[PDB]
Parts: sequence; C-alpha cells; structure tokens
Amino acid sequence: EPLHSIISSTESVQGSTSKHEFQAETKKLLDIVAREKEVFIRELISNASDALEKLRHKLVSDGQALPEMEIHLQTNAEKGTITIQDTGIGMTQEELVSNGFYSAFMVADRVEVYSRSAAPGSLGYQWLSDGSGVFEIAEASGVRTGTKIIIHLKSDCKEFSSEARVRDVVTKYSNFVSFPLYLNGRRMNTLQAIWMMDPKDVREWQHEEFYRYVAQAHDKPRYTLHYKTDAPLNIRSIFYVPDMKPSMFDVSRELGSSVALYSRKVLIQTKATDILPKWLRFIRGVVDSEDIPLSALIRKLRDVLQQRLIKFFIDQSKKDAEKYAKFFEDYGLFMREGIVTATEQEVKEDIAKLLRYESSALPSGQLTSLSEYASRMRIYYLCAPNRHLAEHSPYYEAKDTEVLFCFEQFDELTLLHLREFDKKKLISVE
Ligand SMILES: CN(C)c1ncnc2nc[nH]c12
Ligand SMILES: [Ca+2]
Repeated sequence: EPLHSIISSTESVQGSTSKHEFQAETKKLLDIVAREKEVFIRELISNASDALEKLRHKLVSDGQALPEMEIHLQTNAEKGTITIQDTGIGMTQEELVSNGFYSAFMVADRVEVYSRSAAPGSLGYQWLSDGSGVFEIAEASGVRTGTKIIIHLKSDCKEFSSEARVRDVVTKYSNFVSFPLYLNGRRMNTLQAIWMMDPKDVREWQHEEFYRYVAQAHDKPRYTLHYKTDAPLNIRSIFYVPDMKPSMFDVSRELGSSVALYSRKVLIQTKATDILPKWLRFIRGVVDSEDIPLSALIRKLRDVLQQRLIKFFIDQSKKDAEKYAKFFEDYGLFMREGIVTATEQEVKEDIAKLLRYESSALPSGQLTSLSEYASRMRIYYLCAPNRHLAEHSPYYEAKDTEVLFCFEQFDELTLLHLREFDKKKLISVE
C-alpha cells in the first residue's frame, strides 16, 4: 500500500491558553470574509506552498540537506473537519500572533492551528479562534516543524469533509502546485508549471504537451512565446498559436480567450475572459501573475500582453518571412477585426504593423508591410479582385508613386478604419 500520510494527533498543551483581542480591522474582516466558499482550499494550499518554498530556499542558501517538503490534506467525516499540513518554515509565536489564511473562516465554525518554526531550538504553539473577538495562543508539545491547520467546518459546509468533494476542488485549482500534495495519504498532483521554468530550459516536448492540455487540442503549436517579466507587473506566461487554421468556433467565440489565469501556480479563472484583447482570442496558453486579487483593474496587464504579442509577431515576420506569410493568411482576419474594433489610434497602428499587402513595385505574390512602404516613399492603396486586375484597373496607371493592393472588401474597410499610419494618411486610388 503506497499510502503516505503524516497527519496525526501528536500535539498537546500543558498549561492554559492566553486570550487576545483581534485588531479593529481584523474583527471586521473575519465577518466580511465569512460572507464561492471552496476557494479557501486554494488559499491554504498556496500558503503551504509558500511556506515550503521559504524553507527550501533557506536550506539551500545554508548548503544544508533538504527534509521532506510536502503538503498533506486530510478529511474526517465523523469529526466534520478538514486539515491541511505542510512541512515548511513554520511560524514563531510572534508571527503566529500577527498571522489568505482567514479565508478558512469562510467555512469554519472555529479554526485550530499548530505551528513550529524551522529555526533550531524552536517551540510549538497552538492557535485557536472561533472567528469572534478573541483568539487563544498556548505553547504546545509534539508540534512538527511547519504548520498544521484544522478547520472544524460549520454545518452549512460539511461537504468539505468529504474526500470526493475536496479531491474535485484540489484537482481543479491546485493541479500545478510545485510541491508534492497528498489527500488522505494519496498523491494528487503530477503536472509541471513549465511557465515558471527558465525559458531556454523548457523542451519542445514540454511545450507541445502543455499546449495540448491548455488548448485541449491534438496538433502542435506553430508559434511559442514564453514571456516572463517583473518590471510593470509580475508575469509568467506562455502563448501558443495553433498549427491548424482558425475554426468557425474560434472566429465566432464570444466571451472567451482560451487563456488560463494563474497566480503562484494556483488557478484563478479557467478561460479568463478579459486577459487578452478579443482579437487575440485565437491565442492559447496561460498567464501567471501574483498581482491578482483572487474584477475591474486588470486592463494594465491586457495592454502589456497585447504589445508583447504584437512585438512577438513583428519579430517572427523578420526571422521567417514565409512562416509568417501563412500565419497572416490563416489569422489575418483577427488582426483586421482588431483594428476595426479598436477605439484608440495608437492601438490601431500597432495592430496594422502586422498587416501585409501587395505593392505595385514588388512582383506578384510578394508581400510588404505598411512600414516598408513608408520607408520607400520619396499611403496610396487600391482594392481589386487580384493583382492582374489591379495593374489593369484605370485607377492604377494614373509619377513613380507605389500603391498597395488589397483584394478583400474587409481589407478596404480595415484600411478605412485605420485612417492613418505613422501620421501618413491612407488614401484610396479609386
Ligand atoms: C499562514 N501563514 C502566514 C504561514 N506562515 C508560515 N508558514 C506557513 N505554513 C502554512 N501557512 C503559513
Ligand atoms: Ca506539463
């Protein structure tokens, strides 16, 4: 039996507990906090992961051996309890007094905590609170290094004492936790949050495996962007462009982005809706940012990613012009839609930087960007069925001025919405 559990009633308190008042703010908080509810598992697992990370980081800095670093969850139906224990850095009495965590009171009639700091010669402490105006602290024996939280669920939340209900919660939210997580002695997590890895270390087989998981697809990604940054915000993200052509569902999908939102390897909202501009909904991948509450002021992240993705495609066109040509053929509609739907001029020009057209100066079949046309001028366009019809259209013959050639009616409406590029106005020949 490969059952591995570490949770047991080893703690004991010798003397009585001292009673403490909750700060003015905290007391108000515990009431608002206790008004869905299942997210507390997410919060507690994330807290345990942080605790384990601090200890592991400290032990490596001191070149000391690493102990068992695990997160364990236990459910007890007879006692109506849910317990989470980690073998992390723990807490001292000072940190325990000051003491995310209070999300436990969403479902708890009373909370019971045992913690022992990893520092040598530390003591175990017991922390008790019913979510009222008083909590209790006392020295405890038999407290394992790390932290143990025992939640006595109120009758309205007894479901969280069932292994089936908790297992569904853990799998949905905490699938990518970086430390081994156990539920009633059974290992749960096996997926790797590859977006946290060093971009140059991720192997092609990992990107393909992850793309198929996030996109629920069976093809491969033709483009992969591993974007990590901390200057504006904290961003750990990977974006994939499917190898397939866009599907009728992709072009007509409403209120979806096909991008997962994460915070510290913990899920925030699967199929995040407003993480990317709607015209980038054909993108698959994940966005991880610790600067997320847990739904108004996210736009700053959306604009940063739009610019980064637009830069990525501009670079892709320069690295391989032929691969980008078919990408434009397959996904150009999204870019024209993004311009038609844009409201500010600077975004329209940025997206338009991705658009490709044919030119009278270049041979049939060769593409050119609006910037390359602007570079060579000493912006005029003509929309016609095809190239030969364009050269023979009366509008074109009428000074060694080069003219861009569009073929679709959306191209014209796109250029019509994009009045100007780089302060050069767009004027149709005919
Ligand atoms: C809740 N909180 C602030 C914590 N501090 C340190 N180690 C912990 N292990 C689980 N929760 C912990
Ligand atoms: Ca994976």
